[PDB]
Order: sequence, then C-alpha cells, then structure tokens
Amino acid sequence: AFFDLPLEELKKYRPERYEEKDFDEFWEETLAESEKFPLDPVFERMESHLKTVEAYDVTFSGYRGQRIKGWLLVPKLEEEKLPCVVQYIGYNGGRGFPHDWLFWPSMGYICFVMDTRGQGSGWLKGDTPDYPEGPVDPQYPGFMTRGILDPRTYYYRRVFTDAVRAVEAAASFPQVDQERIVIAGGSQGGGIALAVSALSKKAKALLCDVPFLCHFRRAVQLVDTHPYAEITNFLKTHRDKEEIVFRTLSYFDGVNFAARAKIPALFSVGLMDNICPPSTVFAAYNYYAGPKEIRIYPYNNHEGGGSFQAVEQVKFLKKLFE
Amino acid sequence: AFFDLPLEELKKYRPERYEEKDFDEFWEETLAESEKFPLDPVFERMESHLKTVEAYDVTFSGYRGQRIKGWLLVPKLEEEKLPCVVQYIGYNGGRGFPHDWLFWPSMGYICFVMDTRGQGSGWLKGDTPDYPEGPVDPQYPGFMTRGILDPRTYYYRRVFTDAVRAVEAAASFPQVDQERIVIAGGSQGGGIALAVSALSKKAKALLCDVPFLCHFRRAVQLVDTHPYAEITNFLKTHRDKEEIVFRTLSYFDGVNFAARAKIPALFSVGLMDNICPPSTVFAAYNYYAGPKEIRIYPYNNHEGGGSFQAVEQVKFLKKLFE
Amino acid sequence: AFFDLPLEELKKYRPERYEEKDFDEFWEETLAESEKFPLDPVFERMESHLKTVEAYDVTFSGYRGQRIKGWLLVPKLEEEKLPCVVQYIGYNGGRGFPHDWLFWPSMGYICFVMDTRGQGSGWLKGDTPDYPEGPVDPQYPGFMTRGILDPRTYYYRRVFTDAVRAVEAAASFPQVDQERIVIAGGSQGGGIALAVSALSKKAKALLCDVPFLCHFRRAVQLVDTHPYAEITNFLKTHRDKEEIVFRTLSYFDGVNFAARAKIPALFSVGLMDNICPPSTVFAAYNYYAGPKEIRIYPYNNHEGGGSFQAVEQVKFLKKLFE
Amino acid sequence: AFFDLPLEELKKYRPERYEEKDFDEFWEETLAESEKFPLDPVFERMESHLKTVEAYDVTFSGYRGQRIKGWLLVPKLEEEKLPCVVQYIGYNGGRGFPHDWLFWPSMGYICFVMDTRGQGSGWLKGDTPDYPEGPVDPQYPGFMTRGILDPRTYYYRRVFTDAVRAVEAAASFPQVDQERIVIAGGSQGGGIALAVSALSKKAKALLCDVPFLCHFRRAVQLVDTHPYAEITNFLKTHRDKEEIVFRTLSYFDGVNFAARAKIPALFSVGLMDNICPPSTVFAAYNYYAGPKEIRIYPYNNHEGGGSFQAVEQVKFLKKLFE
Amino acid sequence: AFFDLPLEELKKYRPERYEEKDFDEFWEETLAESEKFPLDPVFERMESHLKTVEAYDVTFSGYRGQRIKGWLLVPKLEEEKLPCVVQYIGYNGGRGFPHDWLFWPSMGYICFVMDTRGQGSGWLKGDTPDYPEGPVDPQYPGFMTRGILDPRTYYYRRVFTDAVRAVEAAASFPQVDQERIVIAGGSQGGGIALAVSALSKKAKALLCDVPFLCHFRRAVQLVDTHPYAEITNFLKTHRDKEEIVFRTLSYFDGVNFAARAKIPALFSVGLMDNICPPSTVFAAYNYYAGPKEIRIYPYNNHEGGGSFQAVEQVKFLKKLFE
Amino acid sequence: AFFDLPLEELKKYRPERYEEKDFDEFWEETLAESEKFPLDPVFERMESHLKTVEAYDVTFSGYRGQRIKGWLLVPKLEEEKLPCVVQYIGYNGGRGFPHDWLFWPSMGYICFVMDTRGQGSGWLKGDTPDYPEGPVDPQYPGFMTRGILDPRTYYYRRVFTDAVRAVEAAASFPQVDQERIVIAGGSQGGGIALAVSALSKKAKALLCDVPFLCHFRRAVQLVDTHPYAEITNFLKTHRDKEEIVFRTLSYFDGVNFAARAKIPALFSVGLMDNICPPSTVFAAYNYYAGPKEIRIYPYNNHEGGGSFQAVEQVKFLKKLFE
Repeated sequence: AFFDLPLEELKKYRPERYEEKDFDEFWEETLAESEKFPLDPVFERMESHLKTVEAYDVTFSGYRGQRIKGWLLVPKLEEEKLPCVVQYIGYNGGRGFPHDWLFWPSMGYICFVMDTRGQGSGWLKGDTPDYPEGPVDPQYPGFMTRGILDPRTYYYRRVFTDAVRAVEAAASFPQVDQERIVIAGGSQGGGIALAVSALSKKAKALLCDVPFLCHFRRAVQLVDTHPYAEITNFLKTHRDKEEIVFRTLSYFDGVNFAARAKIPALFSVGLMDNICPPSTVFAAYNYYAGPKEIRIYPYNNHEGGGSFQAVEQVKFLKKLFE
Repeated sequence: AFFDLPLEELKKYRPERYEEKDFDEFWEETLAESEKFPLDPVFERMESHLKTVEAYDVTFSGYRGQRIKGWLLVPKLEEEKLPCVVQYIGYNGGRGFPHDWLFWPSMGYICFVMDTRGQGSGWLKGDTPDYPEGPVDPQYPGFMTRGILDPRTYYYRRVFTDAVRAVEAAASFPQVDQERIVIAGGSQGGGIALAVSALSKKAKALLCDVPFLCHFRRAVQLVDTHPYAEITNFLKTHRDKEEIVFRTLSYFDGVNFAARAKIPALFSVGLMDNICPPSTVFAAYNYYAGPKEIRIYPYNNHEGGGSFQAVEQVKFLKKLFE
Repeated sequence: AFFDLPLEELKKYRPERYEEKDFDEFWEETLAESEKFPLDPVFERMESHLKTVEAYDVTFSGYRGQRIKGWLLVPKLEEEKLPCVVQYIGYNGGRGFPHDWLFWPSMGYICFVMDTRGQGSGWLKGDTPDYPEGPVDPQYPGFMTRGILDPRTYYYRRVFTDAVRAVEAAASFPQVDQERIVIAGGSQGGGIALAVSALSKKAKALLCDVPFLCHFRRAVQLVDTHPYAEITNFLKTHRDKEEIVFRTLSYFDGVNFAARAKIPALFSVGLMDNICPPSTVFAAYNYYAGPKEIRIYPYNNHEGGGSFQAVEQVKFLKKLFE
Repeated sequence: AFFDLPLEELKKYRPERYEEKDFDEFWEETLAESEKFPLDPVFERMESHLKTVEAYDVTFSGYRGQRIKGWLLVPKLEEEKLPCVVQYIGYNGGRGFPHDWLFWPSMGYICFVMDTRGQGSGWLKGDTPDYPEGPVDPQYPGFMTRGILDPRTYYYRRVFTDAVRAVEAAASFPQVDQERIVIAGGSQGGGIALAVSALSKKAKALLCDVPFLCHFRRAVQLVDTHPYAEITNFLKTHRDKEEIVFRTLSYFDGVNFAARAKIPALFSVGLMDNICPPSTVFAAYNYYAGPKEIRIYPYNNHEGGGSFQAVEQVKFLKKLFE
Repeated sequence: AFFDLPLEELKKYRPERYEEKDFDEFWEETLAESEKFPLDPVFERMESHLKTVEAYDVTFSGYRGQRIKGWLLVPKLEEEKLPCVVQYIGYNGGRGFPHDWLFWPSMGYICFVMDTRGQGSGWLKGDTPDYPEGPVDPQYPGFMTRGILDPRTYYYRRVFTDAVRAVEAAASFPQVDQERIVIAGGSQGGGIALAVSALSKKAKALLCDVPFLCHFRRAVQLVDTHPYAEITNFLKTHRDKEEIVFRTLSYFDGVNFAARAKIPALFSVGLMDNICPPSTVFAAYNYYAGPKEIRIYPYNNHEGGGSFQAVEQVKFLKKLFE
Repeated sequence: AFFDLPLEELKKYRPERYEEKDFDEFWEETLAESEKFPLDPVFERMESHLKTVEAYDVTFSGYRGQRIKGWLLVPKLEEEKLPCVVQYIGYNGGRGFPHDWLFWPSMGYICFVMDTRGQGSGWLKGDTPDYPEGPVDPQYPGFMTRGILDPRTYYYRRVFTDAVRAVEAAASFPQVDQERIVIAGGSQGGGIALAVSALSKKAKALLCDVPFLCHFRRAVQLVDTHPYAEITNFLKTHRDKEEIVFRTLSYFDGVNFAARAKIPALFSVGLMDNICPPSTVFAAYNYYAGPKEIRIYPYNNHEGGGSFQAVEQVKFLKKLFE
C-alpha cells in the first residue's frame, strides 16, 4: 500500500523551496569558525589481517576542532596517485571495522570512511563522541531532534562540518589524486554528501543514493517510519514549536544544498522507498544544479539498486574521469 | 501471550544481587559534590486560570548546580502546614502544564512536579535540558544508553541526583509539612523514586508503581519492548561492551536501592506488564528493606491499577500519617 | 501512511448532506416521549477523600425514564452561582471515579459527568445499564451496530436522549449558573455533545474535540480502525442491509445536527487522526451553524491537542462568558 | 510464537475443578422454567434451488419461550427414518443460508442448524435476536461479558437453554430417527455442544471440535486472542469484579459439563491453537465422563483437522451407530 | 486504509492493453501440441460415505499429456443429462476430498473439480505434480515466478492448458449435458477460468469471482500482498529482467483473454479486496467481450460476496439456461 | 519476548538423534552416482572493474552432472599457492556479482562462491537452475518441501551433492593450496557446509554460522518464522504425511552430519535468533565430532556476531593453519 507521486509527476516535481535569507552566511561563518582549528590529520598504519589493502586508523579535526575518527583503506597498486572515495555512513551506523568497507579499494579507489559523531550503536559500531553546544535541550530519542530549536545548536551542523573537513583530511593523504575525490553515501550518508557537494571546494563528484535529510516538511507528512518520525513525534508534543523546528531544518535540507551544488552527480531512488520517499529524493535531484543522472528502481524499497547500483557507480566514475 | 514467573514464585523471587564494592561511596561522593552548589530554590507564583490551587513555577539546582524546572501546586485550604507529594515523571515525559497534575492537590496534598532533564518530547512536554559530562559517547537513540560506558557519565546519575535535590527543594517551601513528604512515581518515575527512597534523608513514604530501572539483566532477557530494548540494541552492536554496560547499570538498579531503603512503601504491579515485567518489579519489592505493601493487578499490563491504585495510595497515606 | 484531504480542501469540504424528511419529527417525538417521565434528578453528597471539591453521586431519568448515573463535582469556592460543564465520555468508557474528572472543577466550573449506558468496560469503569427496545437484533460486537436496522431501536437514540436530559439535570442543581452551561466531549463524547447542541434548549456553549459519529459513509470508506469498523464488519456480512444501515445512521450523524446547532462552539481536529478522520470532523465543523472556531493540530493523531487544547478551551470560555 | 503444555502433560492434565454447590440446581431450575413454555416447533418447507435436499425454515421456543431460528435440511433418500445432526455455530456466526450446511445431508443425515441469538454479524449472517434479563449491564463489546456479573443474567444461560431445546425441536420432526441424534460443533459450537451433552436427555452422541468456553481461568492467563480477551479486557477495567466474574463463568464452563456428560464423544484439538488453547481443550476432554476419543492435530492452529476431521466424524458415527 | 479508484472511475476503467503480436499464435501452438496426446479421461467410481452424490476419481491428460487429477461429483437425480460446472481452485489449494465440493451437486449440477499441478499444500491438499520444461530457473518461492523468463516455460502455460483440457474431459462424461457446461472459479480459479473462456470451444458460461492473474503491472504497483508480491520480490532482485518479466506475463493476463472471450459471464468484485484489487478486476470485466454482469460488494475484501454470491450464481445460470 | 533453553542447558543439550539405518548408504550411493559424471570444472577469466582481485566465471558438474555456476575470486598476491574458502549462500540468495564476495580475497584467501540451484531471487540474484527428479510433487511455496515425500527426490539431496562437488572444483584450480581448503556459510550456507564437513574428503576446516537445516522436529515446534514455517505449513495441510516428512528430513539434518564430521570447526550462535533457534544450533554443535569452538552472542538475533564474527574466523583460521 505505499505509493508516492506517479513517476511522470516525480520527474517534474519542483516544490517551492523555503530557506532563510542568511542560509549562506550561516554556513560561511560555521565553516570559518571550524577552520580556525588546525585540521591535524592523523593516518596511523595498522597491523591488519587484510592483505590486498593498507589500513590506516584516521583522526582529524571536524566541527570546532573536535576529533573525528575514520578509516583509510588504500588498495595495494602500482599507480602512485589513486582516486578517492569519501564515504559517509547511514543512520545509527559508525565506522565499524576496516573490512566493512572493501568495495571501493577493490575497485582501485582509496576509501576514506568517516565515523559519525554520537551514533555507532544501531547496526555498525562507532568510536566518535558528539559534543553539544552547551545544554542538551529536551528532545525525542535519537539524533534528528538534537538541538533542533536553533540551527547553531543543531546536531547536523556538527556532522556536516565534520563531513566537509573529512574531504580536506582525505586530500591531505599523499597517495590521493586530488582531481579524483568522490563524496559518497546512502540515506543519511547521502544527505551528508549532498551538503558537502554544496559546501566543499575539494569534492569532484557526488554519489547520492536514496538520500535522507531532504524536503523535511513533505517527508513528515508522507511517512511514519523512522528516522523522520522522530521529528513528527517531537512536534506531536511541542505543539508550540512547529515554525521554529522547520526554520531550523531549512538550513540542513538537502534540497537547498542541491540548488547550490555544481559538481557532477549520480543519484539513485527506490520508488517503493518509505524511509526516504521518492518525492523527497526527486525534489533534491530536480533542484540539483550540477551535471546529473539518476538511476530509478521502480520495485525497490530503501535498499534501492543494491549491488546493481554499485556497478552503475563504478561505470559512472570511470566515464567521468576519462 | 506474555507471561513471567507464576505469582507464587514471584512472591519468593530473590535473585542474587550484583553491585560493585564502591556502590555507596559512588553515591556519597556524587551527592556531596552536588551539595557544594547552593540549592537556590525558586517558587514564582503564576497567573493561572486554576481556581482551587495556587500554581508556582519552580527552579532548583540539581546535579552539579544544573537548574531544573518543576511545578508546585498548592491546594487552597485552611490547614497551614500541608502534606507533600514529590512527583517524578515517566519516560519521554516532562512537567507539561500545571493542570496535568491536579490529583494530589485535589486530595489535600501540595504537589511538587519534577521536570525530567533532556526528555519532555514524547507524551508530555518538558522544559529542562540535560548537560553531559563532556563528550556524548556513541549511543542508541534515547536516554537508557546515554553515557553507559561509565557510571560517572551515565544519564541517570544526573536524574537521580536532581531527584534527591527535588525533595530538598520541596521541603524548603514554607507551607510544606516536613513530616509528611511523599516521593512518588510510575515506571521511570517509580525507578527514580526508588533511588530517592535510598538516597534521600528527607522523604517519609514511597509510592512506587510498575517500576522501571529494575533488575536490568533479567529485563533485557525477558522483553523486547522499549525502553529496555535500547540497552539490548546497544549490546547487539557493541558486542565487546557487555561486562562494562552491566557494571555501569548495577549503580542505578532499583533492586540495589530497595535493599537500602527504610521508609514505608506502597508498590503496584501488573502481572501482564511487558514494559516492566513482574519479575523485575518483584525483585525490587522483595529486597525492599522498609515496611511495605504491594497491590497486585493480575490482568493488567503497564497501566497497572490505574484509578483503583490511586485510591489505594490515598488510603495508604491517610493510615500511615495517622 | 495515513492522509486525508489536504488542509486547504478540508477547510472548504462541504459534502452533500443526506437525511430523511422526518429527521426533526423523529427527534421531537423522541424527546417528547421521554419528557413524559419525570427527570427526578437526585444528587447524593458523598463521603470522599477529595478536599477542594464536593462530590455527588447523581441519578436522573434519561431515555424513557431509564435511570442514568453520573458524578457532580463542585469546586469549593466563594462564588454562589458557578458555571458548569456537562461532560460526555469516550467509547468504552464510563463515569469511573469522581477523581477522574478534576480538570473543570479546578478551573472553577461545576462538572456534571454523564455515565454512558451499557459501556464502562474498556478504559474506565461504568455503572449504568442499557435497556433495549425489546429484542436485541443480530449485531457486530459493540455499540455501533446495536439496533441499527431501525432508528427507533438504535443505541444512540437512547444515549443522545440521556445526554439532552443530563443538561436538564445539571441545570436543576441550585449552584449552577444557567447562563453558563457548557456541553463538552471528545470522540464519542464530541459526537454526543454535537447532537445535544442541536437538541438541547439549555446548553450555552459547545466544546467538541475530534468528534466521532460524523459523516459515517465517508468514515467507513476511509479507515478500518475501531469503532467505525464495527459498521463495516456488519455490512461485510449483512450485504442486503446497506441502504437500511445508512438510512438509520443519517438520524444520528453529527453533520446533520451541526447544521441545526446555533450555540457558540470550539472544535479541535488532529490531521493525522485515523480514528476520527479529518474530513469527517471538518464536514461537521463546516456545516456547524453557530458561531465557531476550530483548533487544528497538523501532526497529532486522535490525542488531538491534548493539554494544549484544554488551555484553549478555558481561554475560549472565559472570553465567551465575559 | 505459541506453545502450551507438552503433549505428554496435556494427556494427563486434570486441573482442579471449581464450581458452586448449586451448579446442578441452577441448571435444573433454568431448564424447568423454559419448559413451562410450549416448544411450538415450526418447520416451513421452502422454495429452494437445492435439488438433493429438502430445506425447512425453522422456528422453536428456546430460553423462556423466546423464538429461535434455524434450518432443517433433509437429504432426499429412500430411508424413512434418518439419523440427525444438530449443528451449533461458531462465534459471530449465524444460520446463514441453507446451502452453507450441505455436509451432513450429503452424508445421509438430517441436519438441524441452530441460529445463534444476538450474533450473526461477523462471518455468516443470522436472524435471531437476544432478549436480555432486563437491564443490559456495562460490558466489553461482544457476548462473552454480556450479563457476566450474575449467572441468571449471563448470555450463555440463554444460548445453552436454546441449544437443549433445539435437540427437542429436531426430535419432533417425523423423519428423525431419535436413536441417532448427534450434537455437533466447533469452537463456540463445541462449547455449546458440550453443555448440551450434559443437559439434554435426547442427544445420542457428541462431536466436539476445538472447543471454546472451557477452563476460563486458564484460557485468560494463556492467550490474548479474541474472543477470550473480551473477558480479560473487562477484568482490566472492573478490577473489583474478578471473584464474581469467575464465579459466574463456573456455571458455563465446558470442563464442568464434561464431568457430567455420559454419551459417546469424538473430540479434536489443534496443538498450535491459540484461540482455544490445547490445555483448555484437554481439561474438558480429560474430565469427559462418557466413552470418548480425541483426534490430535499437532501442527494445526484453530482450523484443527479441517476436512480430515470431517471424515473422522463420519467414520466414528457409522461405527457407533452400527 | 486500503482504497483503489472510486467506483465511478472503476466502471469506466479501460487501461491500454499490452500484448505481443504472437499472443494468439502462442496459444494456438500450445493447444495443438497438447492435443497430439490423447485425452484418455478416466472416471473411477469410488467407495464413498456420500449418499446424495456419486463420486468419481478423475484422471486426464493436460499439458503435453501430463496426467492431471480431479473429482467428478454427480448428484443422484432422475434427469438423464445434467448441467455441469468445471471448478478451478485457488492459490495453494488442490482437489482435497470429494466432500469439499458439495455445493454445485446439491444445486443439481455435475461438478468436475480440477486439481492444480504442483500446488495443494497451503489450505487444501492436492495430488497432482508439476512437470517443468527442463531446468527450473531461479525463482522466488511459489508458482508466480516459476519459468517467468520465457512464456514457453512459464508455469501458467501448463495450468491453463490443463484447464482447457479439463472441460474436454468433463464433456466426455456421458451424463454431462454439453449445452450446459459452466467454467467457474475464484481468485486463481477465476483467472484460470477467464483464460479458458477465451481458449475453450466447449464452455458455455463463465463464473468469475474476485479474479487473480489480471492486469499484472498495475497489481504489483498497488498491493504488497501475496501472491502478487512474489513477482515484485523477484523484480526487486532481478533488476535487469523487468521488461522480460512483463512480456512473459502479457501472454497470461486475464485482461487479454477477456477481450477475446465471447460466452456469457457473471463476475464478482470486492471493493476492499487488497489481494485482487478492484481496478485489476474491473480492467478484466470492462474488456470482457461476451454478455456480462458484475456483482459489486463495496465493503468486502477478498471474500467477495461469499454465500450471497453463490445464490446469485445459481439464479444467473437458471435464467441463462431457460 | 522470544527465548529458547537457558544457556547452561543449551551447553548440555544433546537430544536423542533420529536417523534411518541406511543414512550412510543413501549418501554413499548418491555421491557415487554423481561421481560417474565428469566434474569438468571451467574457470573463465573475466573482464572486470576489480583491481585487487582476479575474477573467474565458474561452471562445474554437481548433482548427476548438472551444471552449477559460481565465482572464483583470486586476490593478486606474490604467494603461489593460496588458502581457499568455499562459500555457500543463504536462503533465497545466489552468486550475485563477484564484488559481493570481497571479504575472503581481501584476507588473502581464494574464494569459491557456489551458486544455489533454483533460488537466487530473494535478496541476491542467481543464475543456476534446479532439475527435479521427474514430477514436482505438490509442495508449499519455496525449497524446504520440494520433493519432501522421498529423500531421493528431496531438493537438498541435490544442493548438498553440488556442494560436495564444489570443493572438488575449487581443489582443481592450480593456485589453491589443498591443505588449506575451508568450507563456510551462514544459515542455509551453514547447514550446507555442515553436510559437506561430513561428506567431503577434501575440506580441511569448517566455519558454520547460525546454521539452518538442523534439528527439524524441534525447529518447527519452536518458531513460526520462515523458512522453517514452510514445513509446518505443509504439515498443516498434508495431515497424513507427518511421519514421512520427518523421515525424509532425517537424511538432511545437520545434527546427523555433525555426528560424522571430523574436521576442525568454528561455530557461532545468536541467543535471540528466532530463524535458527539456539537449541537447534547447539544440538548440532554439541554432536559435532571434530575439534570445535563456538562463539556465543547473547543479545543478537539471526545477524549473530556480524563483523565481530568475521574477525574471529580470520583469527581462528590463522591459528589453525600455523
């Protein structure tokens, strides 16, 4: 019984955008403030059972100098400068083990896996704490409503800033070819990557699968699945805070970043996805301002194109970087 | 379709207790450190539509001087010194509105309603933030696993301390009869009250309904409901952290507090409660070291005795304070 | 999933009304027949633990002299004549205990709580039996299909008559200010109150929250929740009886009463309510012929505005009666 | 998902019986009172599309002369006196159409199908009303709690009396061999048959499949399915009425009837049945005082043996009657 | 919360049909190839407990001379040549016991019950195997995707051919009136019957209830129920095979057969049916090229009209055959 | 709210084994019959985007010469002879793409991935057909009851033979170190691997995670999840076939193979696993006749140890092979 707009409508779907007059200023100032702290990227080579890949334990300074973990996986190859995928992680995930991230290396790409602050407890473990802007306001369980009463205190202000800085950290690794740095993610990872496509000066291509954190007002109207339902549940209780909540969310909405993003991108969507509804994904894709393609999977839910989509991504990047 | 131990077994159920050798020292030090900050209780009389009750907006210093909101409701009665109920709130709730707490005042008791730090977003709104001990470690969405890797950082260290200090703040109000201060709650509120029944020197009676935060190791093995499932889900991912997690929780387990509590108590239990299973409630009741009674509701789930139990509580206190 | 018409369409939703030519005559004759039995209101003061409120055990004659229970709660105040709220109860509920109805008394209103015939066994206990018009026809479990093959035998004929008579009983209490009698309820209580707003000559204001018993034909096509599903399930079996069922229901449909009601009203609606869908609520609101306001809660289900709405009601009445 | 006692324990399961001292007196007086009214059986031959069977529209006097509907289906055969099955119907069922009951006629048996007072609205239509003992007390939706506060007013007193009288009515039809009258049913129908097996002097054999209305106290503890859950839901609300409820139910419990029943019986049971749990079925079977067999279906739920069981019944009766 | 197009749209719903240019050639060749094998119908009279009906154990040659089981039930009547219903069976069913099919015989019709190859394990037993066209390709569990990458290997090619030949077998029985041979089924049985109404030269009337195997592309878009979901799940995995899957299904789509069928038909449809959605049933009914009626059940799910529809079918055939 | 035996009982759980006298003879003959067809292993190097791994498209002869697909992935390393993992696949999966199997190659092992006959349509695509032993008997949807009425026709006879032959095919590849061939799988893959540990003379160690196809009689009594429920559903219908079904299954039960298996093994088990209940896994582990260890994950469901367990396997094999 799930259904969004028909495909012909989805392809033309361009809802009115809402953002505050200071959207750009907010992000400029946020990034400037964090850039005042040295990146201090650390890549510690590890003793590992992996044989085809060199694994490094990563640390770097993200939001306000806060130290973020990651992995760096380098495939053992003759080529001196290698292309690079900066990988962002889905909701309730974390960096896990180096072996959880063998795809891109196996395809000949260095992979920088960014750990997600405060999460890492749902489906894959993580090692990086969050650090709040002082008091942690009343919230619904999870990360979606953490600090939501003000953009400056909002959880994803910190995540997005870490994500922008992760690309700088990857770029600092000597074996990375800076002309071929890719930002990638699915769901939460895709919404992060979308922000980064607008904010980073270093990223050269975007892989954005079944993106989360897009078109919040519609998402919350359409589905009662988690994690978007964290927001709805907040609003069910804090009935006086509707305007404020959506004002805050406007600064983090992937649709508003997409409108600013200029790098080439490959999107994916599942037309039966009731976690990240197709209309939210198409809103972002349709506003995306760089060269772009989308793979559409009519019969898939939130798994999207799965391993088929991974192949499409390899082919897409090969072609782009020739 | 849910079933725990048979009632005859429940009434004898006395599982081996597990606590660390420094349980008492941990709490002594915690309370002493927070007592270095002045209580600074504030009772601001409000403009209210309420006619039978005077409503006050409360502020007091809880954990490490952190400012905690509440309500004080005083029934308009001839009697100069009135008995007092300190009310703690269930999971995902908050102090809401003064009119949400009209029972005890209508029964002739001053009511001090403690707002719950960081919550107030699920079923009733709240106004009080949490403040973490530095970094907010990776966690499962919610409050159950917030800081769980160390008792000093654990969420309920802060809440329990707030709750002890709430009794002090209530006692400071001039119309409160200090010989008749009651601590009360259901589920999370009951878990909090149980802690307070061991840690407070001011409380004179305990009302403990369908208590949560009891017998964690058993809870997690019996039910897959929330909020106990937050802990299970954390353990599913952080497979290396089992011993630490349960070590931490031993400092907050209502069964360990029950063993230390000396004041008279009225407990309630629902034999079909699959949020707070009867074996966890009985383990706390059975170890409870003060004079005690329990009302048993054989066909009820987590709603327990509802309004029938409210009557029992009114009768229990009337007799006790005679 | 759940979504009704968009808000802008809800606000203009005025479906074609269906009623029989004898609607008014049916109700005139029903009321006249019951008025031939004396009201014989009895208010027995009770021994109570309540301190701020005087409680009375109520009996009064409703449908065809049948004796209906209730509570009268009188707040202890200086004022001689007090305003009064006649409170109707949700489905499967009953008058419970006096202490279940402290809100309005606390706000300075006498509260007359009407027990619901034959129900009182789902979420709050009741003490009043139903009396059928002779044989109790085949029915689906519950009260929705009880006597549904004829308006004269239909369950809500008896309830609505009781409810009209409850206002008269409340008005007969000496401390009640007859210029300030309010009729109030949510869901079933809201549907009852809406009928009473049309049929009573004594009621001065209506509070109608998330009303049930409105726009039955649409309700049954939109949702499969209880209690509306009792009707669907009856029609699934009695496939020959569709026209008769909807003809019967037409006499009891809150939309048809709304069109006749002239007193001032405050409605509420939850846009995600799948027990009483927004389109059924708006159909009644939009046809409501008295001076009217509605509070709209976009993210709420059947809980509606909860405690926020209770505040809106106190403010609405104060302004209305000043 | 569901499991009752192991089969080896079920075979030995003989729980302590509870009944009042006046069990037999209550039923003697009940039957005597209803026998003061003339049976007045009516068998109206119908215009029917059926070719192999003669269909009759039946009326007879059941509880206190109340007129109960039925079907009589007579297979067109040479034999002058035919054996007869009196068929009782499952919960929320009714007599439906004559073609709904072609099994037994096809097997050469006259079939008397008894309509069920007040039901007939869930899965098959019915035509027979209920007639309460005056006021219809507060109840949970359905038939299980109708009049449950007193055995004199309890719904199944009426149904069981109709059912005893149905056998009388069948026996009055001239083509019926009175030496070969069988009483049959499944679930509610089985619970009714079991009562009739103890109370009727005309029945010659019992078919009792997956019987309902057995061992209530256990049923309610074991499963949360309907219809047993109507009782649990009533007890969750009316918390003061537990002793009275089970006192009443004791007069209608199939286990108490089984202990008095002397005619030959074939039972069936599904070991995965969570509507009528095996332990309640076995408690009845085990106390059953006549010659008895049971067919055990280890992998079946409430469907039991289905068409396999029907064959077992035909074989069992053939052997019994030859 | 299930709904298809509104009824007034359903009645006009005529979606664009898709079929390959060799649809007729495919079926002509398929039938001709199976007709090269002798029908070799066997009717073995059985020892049976049935008294009003003669039962025969049936064997006949279906797809490529493969031996299919069945039952023949002949009502014991004076008339020499009787009318005949060829009955096809629902998904996961089989021919069961002769006593499972007493309706039509009781109504004066010989009944030929066709067993379903490879099924017979879900709700009623079966005795007939399937015989694949060589290798059994990767498939989702069930019969819907068995051989779906090629019409020649597809499961329903074999079933439909069995079904055409079952009419021939029935016609070969000497007591069968060949002017009054009816083909009938519900759900899968209805989809089979609809194919046979196009492909058989012997059938004289169609009873088609809540037909399955219709308008596959829409079905899969609308509902996530089984068995249509078998297809969706296959497509979720085999993301490269969408075009081939629906090309294959086009040769077996009840809508494409309906457009070729010329015999008189009675359809039924449940407007809340979420197994066989109304729009798929109406697409088939609307394209049906013979004389036709539809019974519409607005409140029923996949049960459709149940026993009310059976009565309509008897009346329909009586009128047509006079 | 699921639970199997307590861990201390699980560790001692050794249920009575049931097998037929000809268990060994059945497998000797099965293997000898298939060995009469040449293995004819084909390894075709592929054009691939993979850089750290060489991919081969595999074909080999399994059951009765039937041609099975696979992948061989060889990591690019200096070492001449490499250790090898033969990987079997979970239920409804297939060989998918080479990039789906990067773990073991990345750890320095050649990986031979066996495609699963007739599956490949649920979560990962497959390319290998099944070939039945003639007719495909009536079955419940899926593979668990395919040919279950006879061990000779049973689906897993074919799968387990394929799997024994897959090890021979891997051993035939020149770079494979035959002293370091590992057999591996989870769930269905684990059940297959367990059979192979008993039947293959070439395997050197077993990795067996959360094994399926174990202790069938118990599994079916404990859980109603798929795929074990396919058997239960079959038995619900074919009520006369219980003894036959379990006799057939005894030949394929992982507990019976475990008793014969002599190679070193690492098992894993999730104590909350309700697909493969812990009692079935422990019954196999406890009868396992080779040197053995088990990793126990107390809080995990069917995911077991996930990436943690992968690490344990790499460490286990390194230690074993020194």
